[PDB]
Amino acid sequence: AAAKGPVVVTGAAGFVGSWLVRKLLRAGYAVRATVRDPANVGKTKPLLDLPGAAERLSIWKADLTEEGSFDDAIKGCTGVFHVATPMDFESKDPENEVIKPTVEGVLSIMRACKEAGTVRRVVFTSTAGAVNVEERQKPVYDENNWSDVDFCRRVKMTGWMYFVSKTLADKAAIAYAAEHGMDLISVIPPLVIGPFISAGMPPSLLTALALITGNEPHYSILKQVQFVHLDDLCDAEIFLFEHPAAAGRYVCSSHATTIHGLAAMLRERYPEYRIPERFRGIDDGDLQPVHFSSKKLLDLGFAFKYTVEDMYDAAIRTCREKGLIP
Ligand SMILES: NC(=O)c1ccc[n+]([C@@H]2O[C@H](COP(=O)([O-])OP(=O)(O)OC[C@H]3O[C@@H](n4cnc5c(N)ncnc54)[C@H](OP(=O)(O)O)[C@@H]3O)[C@@H](O)[C@H]2O)c1
Ligand SMILES: O=C1c2c(O)cc(O)cc2O[C@H](c2ccc(O)c(O)c2)[C@H]1O
Repeated sequence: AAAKGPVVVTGAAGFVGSWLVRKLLRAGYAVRATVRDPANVGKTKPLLDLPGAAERLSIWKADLTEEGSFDDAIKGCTGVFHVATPMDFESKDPENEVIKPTVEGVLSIMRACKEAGTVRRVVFTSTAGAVNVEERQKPVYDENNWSDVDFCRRVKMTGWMYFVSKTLADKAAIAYAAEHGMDLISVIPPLVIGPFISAGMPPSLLTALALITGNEPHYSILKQVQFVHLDDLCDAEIFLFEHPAAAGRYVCSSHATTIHGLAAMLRERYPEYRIPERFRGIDDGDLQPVHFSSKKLLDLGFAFKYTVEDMYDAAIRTCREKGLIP
């Protein structure tokens, strides 16, 4: 058969984007992978080495801060997977340097998609930080819950600008799509764990593996955390792109637990690494999982393939090669 319609993946050199490019290639797609510097071979080479990239992968230069930088890559495509997002959070002007750029970059992508005229559906990768960041945590969250931007700007917890960046970018994309009759899917992943192709530790694996290492500043994140295997997320993003009935936001979380429960699992399953018994900055006593419901996606027929055990087994190995002690 022929390639299943040219699709674009923004941020293809990244943790999520590189794997989605892989999975889209395996699924029979012609993939137009976007990067800020097609010349940085350290970042681009792992993509070109992917199975099937020689025939159906092409690399394009684009930057969310440069208007029109994406028009060429999008022209003639049937779909666009927006995965790139500004990841700088050591800013002194978070607003004009992280927030507005994130919101203006997604809207420019949406504008490019509408003007291309060939795109049938846009898949925006959101984050759980656009759902459950509020003063009083609920026991269950789904695609109808939205983070409280005002509360984020008020208390300015660690990582506040990213949550607000992504929550506004999510709302912006949805509004633009509704105003212009565009078909937009919004996929909400929690902390993503899985293999990686870069030679640098993905940030989400720093958090996921903070209990084996000693990354105590990451303990607060694991307090009440949800996970998804990177492979399941990328599969779900392809599933949602191909299902004609999909529409709107989708939660893509397959596991919810607490720091205590995770430490328990790692103790029993990895006697080799020493797991702390008391975690700095947590202490206290009663923590109950906060669940992210994926019922909308599962109802459409999607099924998760991997367990949290599968996630760490794969994260360990790809890091045991380099980046972590054995
Ligand atoms: N990993 C998780 O746990 C998780 C959970 C929920 C949602 N997400 C979302 O998944 C998506 C991918 O994130 P990630 O985990 O894979 O982190 P990542 O590896 O840092 O990927 C981010 C990508 O965005 C690109 N990027 C940054 N600024 C850009 C710009 N101005 N123009 C074009 N590209 C730019 C980066 O390319 P450069 O190499 O050139 O900087 C980078 O490849 C994000 O939208 C994230 O919010 C991730
Ligand atoms: O994007 C996300 C993210 C990320 O990209 C990088 C990183 O290092 C940690 C992260 O954690 C976020 C998160 C997970 C579970 C939640 O309950 C929540 O509110 C937020 C996640 O959404």
